[PDB]
Amino acid sequence: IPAFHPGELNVYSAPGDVADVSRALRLTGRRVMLVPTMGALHEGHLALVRAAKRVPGSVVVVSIFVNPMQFGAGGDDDLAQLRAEGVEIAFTPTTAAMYPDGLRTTVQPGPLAAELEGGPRPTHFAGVLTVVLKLLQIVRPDRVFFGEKDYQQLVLIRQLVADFNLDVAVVGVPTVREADGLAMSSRNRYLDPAQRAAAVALSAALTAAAHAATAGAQAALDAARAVLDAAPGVAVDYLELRDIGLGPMPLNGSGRLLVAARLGTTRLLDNIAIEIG
Amino acid sequence: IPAFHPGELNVYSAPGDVADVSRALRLTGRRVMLVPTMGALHEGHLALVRAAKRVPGSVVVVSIFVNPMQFGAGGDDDLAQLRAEGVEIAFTPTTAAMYPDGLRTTVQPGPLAAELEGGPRPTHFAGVLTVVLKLLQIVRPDRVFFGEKDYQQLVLIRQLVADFNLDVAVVGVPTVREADGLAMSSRNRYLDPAQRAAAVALSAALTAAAHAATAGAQAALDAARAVLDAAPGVAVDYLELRDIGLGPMPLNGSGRLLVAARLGTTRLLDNIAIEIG
Ligand SMILES: Nc1ncnc2c1ncn2[C@@H]1O[C@H](COP(=O)(O)O)[C@@H](O)[C@H]1O
Ligand SMILES: Nc1ncnc2c1ncn2[C@@H]1O[C@H](COP(=O)(O)O)[C@@H](O)[C@H]1O
Repeated sequence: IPAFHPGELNVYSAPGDVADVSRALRLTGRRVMLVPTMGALHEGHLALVRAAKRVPGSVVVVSIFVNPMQFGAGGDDDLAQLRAEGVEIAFTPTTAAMYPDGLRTTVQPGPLAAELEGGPRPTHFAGVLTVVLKLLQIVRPDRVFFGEKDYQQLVLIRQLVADFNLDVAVVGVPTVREADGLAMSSRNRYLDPAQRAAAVALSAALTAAAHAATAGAQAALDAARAVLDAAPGVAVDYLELRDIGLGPMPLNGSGRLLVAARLGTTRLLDNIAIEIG
Repeated sequence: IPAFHPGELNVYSAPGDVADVSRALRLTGRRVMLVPTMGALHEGHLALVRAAKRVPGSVVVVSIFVNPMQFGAGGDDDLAQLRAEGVEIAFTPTTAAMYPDGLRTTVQPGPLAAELEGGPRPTHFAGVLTVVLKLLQIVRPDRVFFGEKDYQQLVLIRQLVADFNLDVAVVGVPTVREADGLAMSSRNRYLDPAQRAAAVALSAALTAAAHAATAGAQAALDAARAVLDAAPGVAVDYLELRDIGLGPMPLNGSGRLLVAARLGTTRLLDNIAIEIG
């Protein structure tokens, strides 16, 4: 078994090393928490880590991995940040370690993967679910944390876990926002100051919608569309109101409003809870 | 937690019930063994059960489930037999319990699934791997047992376990045969006495090949083909020599010879280890 130093950051890149350390720790009664990321960490990621850390005695495992793009699809102080959060395990595998036999067996999501973010990127969620399934098997966490920021991803992870009978609790963590409401994202770094200012329209549109919703679903959608239309440098890709599981919105109930929009070349996403009437 | 009576047969049909009992038993140090079947049990299945039982203190879980056919694909004393073998858990889920949300997330095998048995049934191994992945997650066995009888299936399960980082040992169990060499199978029950007699040709052809192989790969294939051609009521679907992982056979080394053949309407399979020269 590789060395593990409790109460310090321990970095592993081989799946077998994390699997052995995780198994040994879980046997002592320390619950293991998994927080999957693509690195370039910010306060949105740190909220997931802090939620994992709230679990007494937990070993928090944060993975950093950028899954390769499949055919036809286009597209640092991380460890220091994790250490300062009291994360004990960082898992940083190479592509070759994750895929030693290439892309062979994979996960095929259900049809929700072709909707919304799957429209522009029809293979994206197959990659996500394949990687998350692997991380779950390597780490064997008690709980795994995903942000509401990627709501469709979170819903699909719930489907993965239900459909494959996975014995992990999926924990969704609320979106972390800047003071003006802009959802935090590493992509925000691509925005120039004017685009950053204009980008507040996404959260402004969704929050306006969530309040407009006392007057019903159409009022909510129309309020959001009006705010986005008022922002000249924001080009909307989609703005959709769905039920909480991303099926069709019901006449009366809880739903989710999702937007994707481009500021110049940068595509941003946001979503919010909606209660109808 | 559902009742569990040690040293007796316990039957569960709900995934959650087996998952809770398995988790509780594993915590006591009893290792859990999983033997997946489609019921209609015979001595070939019992060999898998006996191999599982050899593991001291093991709880043997035998699942009985017939996975539904996907679109475009065509096609009792089981519990008493398991009880007499000292099996403590039989898991007998309905289709609805296995697929409460229908066929949604599934496993997509690698390209070996389209070869050999996947030729006639291109969706068959996706169903197999999906079901086995679910059974593995429900039961969380230390080891899972598959017969060499279904060699391509066994190879694909090894791929599933490697590619998804599954923390289970896959145990292949040698094929159980009748006294004359016919590989045991529930399908043998479909054969009339004359067809049963003729069916010995499959094992005769493979065993002849395994001995002919001192003279090389072509000699081995030709010996097998000659035996099959000598049996007038046996129609060969395929006869292929491959490496042990079912890639192309190497010039010198270990391989596997696989045959599929029809006697009237009944399709039978057999395979054997081959050592080249
Ligand atoms: N602003 C945010 N608030 C909450 N979660 C976030 C935020 N940004 C990213 N995440 C979550 O962090 C995880 C890793 O994101 P990524 O590194 O973008 O794969 C995913 O579960 C995201 O949904
Ligand atoms: N004659 C046999 N010898 C060894 N294993 C067998 C035999 N017949 C069936 N099996 C194994 O029993 C398991 C269940 O088979 P089935 O019930 O046909 O799905 C599979 O792993 C088969 O490969």
